Amino acid sequence: LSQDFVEALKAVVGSPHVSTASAVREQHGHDESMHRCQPPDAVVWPQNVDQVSRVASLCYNQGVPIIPFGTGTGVEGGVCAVQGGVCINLTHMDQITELNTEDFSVVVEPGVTRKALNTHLRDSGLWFPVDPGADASLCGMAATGASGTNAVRYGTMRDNVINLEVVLPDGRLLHTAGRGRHYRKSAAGYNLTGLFVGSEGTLGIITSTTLRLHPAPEATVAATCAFPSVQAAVDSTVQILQAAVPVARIEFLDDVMMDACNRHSLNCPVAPTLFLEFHGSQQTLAEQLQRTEAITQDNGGSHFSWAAEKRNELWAARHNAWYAALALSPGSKAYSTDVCVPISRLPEILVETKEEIKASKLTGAIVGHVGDGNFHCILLVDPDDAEEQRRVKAFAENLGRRALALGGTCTGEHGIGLGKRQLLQEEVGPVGVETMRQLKNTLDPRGLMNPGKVL
Ligand SMILES: Cc1cc2nc3c(=O)[nH]c(=O)nc-3n(C[C@H](O)[C@H](O)[C@H](O)COP(=O)(O)OP(=O)(O)OC[C@H]3O[C@@H](n4cnc5c(N)ncnc54)[C@H](O)[C@@H]3O)c2cc1C
Ligand SMILES: CC(C)C(=O)C(=O)O
Ligand SMILES: [Mn+2]
Repeated sequence: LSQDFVEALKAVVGSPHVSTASAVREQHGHDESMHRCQPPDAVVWPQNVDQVSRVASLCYNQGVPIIPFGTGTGVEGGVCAVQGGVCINLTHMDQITELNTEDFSVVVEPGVTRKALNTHLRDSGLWFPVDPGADASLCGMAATGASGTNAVRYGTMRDNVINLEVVLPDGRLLHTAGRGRHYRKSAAGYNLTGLFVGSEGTLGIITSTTLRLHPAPEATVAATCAFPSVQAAVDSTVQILQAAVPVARIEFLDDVMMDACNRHSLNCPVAPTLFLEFHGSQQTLAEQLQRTEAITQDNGGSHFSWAAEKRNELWAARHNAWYAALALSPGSKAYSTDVCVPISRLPEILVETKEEIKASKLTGAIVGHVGDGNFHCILLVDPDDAEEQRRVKAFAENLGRRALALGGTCTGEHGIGLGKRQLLQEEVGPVGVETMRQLKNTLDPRGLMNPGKVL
């Protein structure tokens, strides 16, 4: 970047909020994935939406790529500056506004995390349910289309994003559903909000998200259930879903994952395990518990090991499964798969994935949101063993392709980033790809909005 351009950036956001220092750029050139760090040419922290617009306009008209950056917890290299450019760290815009408890809605800026929002909402009787394991920006969660353990009951970001404020690549300000609007449903025009959820910073910069809030559950009960086999745990999961038990959380861990979590946090039996949580009244909980225990017993599940103090450490361990897996081989990095299949095909593909991990030399732990037909294989890689990273690539792709063969998707929540671009082309085919590209081209004609990602 030229010095004239850097001074132009400083004129918008202020000297302290522009950095070309190598260390600062390197810290903003990677996320939590194994994708190689690719430092931006500068990092910029805009202080308000007017500054975001003016930084975007400056970059766009100068031919400088723009990389939106939230909390950097992505796992597909979304923030990697594969063509250099300006990294826009959005987290100094950190205010919660328009809290409408009577309407179950709130507006958050990119610096607001889920933990910050729910702390703000303590004693309101309301909460925000979508719970990635990481302390992630809620606008980043909108950008990636995130879900979490609670999604099986309370929905994904796509279900819970009501409106988005977006700075388009050339600086124009769009409110996808209209400025200040919030409602339960609409047929007015084309739904622009859903286009920008899961766009990963390639269609514009999300500067606020309007979120659906939910009432806190009347009562909660959590438990773990150990099984003799992966087959038994996943069969139980499918049968719980087909019996329409409204479980709040149903999380799978294989024996490797359970052992890793034990060592990193817990003392559960080392076995394929379900972490379960139920919401309702006492009578409603007792009914759900009886029907769920009946199904798990049919498949050899243990009596439920019951679990606020215990409950929080249970889900804290689950939320840290990524780091528990990494701790199995200190110094390694990791790649997560994220396929999601029709639920009736979930037993085949998890059992097959377990057998393929056993039969390979790779270290993999299995965990995830099986209530959605979704799961993660966390594959460890030595950053210096290029042959191991080739085998982890080949394994991840082969699993992705098996998911596509079963009518599923290559990613349930993490997104495409740099890692799944070929799988996406296979998933939606030539007309799907061209349509997606035409949408990208109308919003970002010069191709400067986070280039090299998704498409
Ligand atoms: C331990 C751990 C557990 C995780 N668990 C989950 C999980 O359960 N579910 C899940 O879905 N993900 C999970 N993730 C992945 C990650 O937390 C989510 O993808 C999260 O939504 C990323 O948000 P971020 O702001 O940190 O993203 P970043 O890494 O900052 O960015 C991600 C992508 O979105 C773009 N982007 C970010 N902010 C904006 C914005 N405001 N406007 C436009 N584009 C933007 C970036 O350019 C990039 O392409 C986990 C990650 C870790 C490390
Ligand atoms: C494995 C990580 C990336 C995750 O998404 C989760 O904890 O569910
Ligand atoms: Mn997940």
